[PDB]
Amino acid sequence: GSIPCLLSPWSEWSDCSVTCGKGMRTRQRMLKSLAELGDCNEDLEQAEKCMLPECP
Repeated sequence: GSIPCLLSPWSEWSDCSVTCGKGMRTRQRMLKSLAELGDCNEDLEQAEKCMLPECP
């Protein structure tokens, strides 16, 4: 079974980069390819859009 590179699942997203108004969030993971399957150009970090409500 020629599967893609052994990578851990994406962990839960942390709090957003802003408290109110326009903003974004980010999350990361790590490789778990102990069997040295190779080395892939696959992603370990990802970003997402997340605007918070008006500033309190």
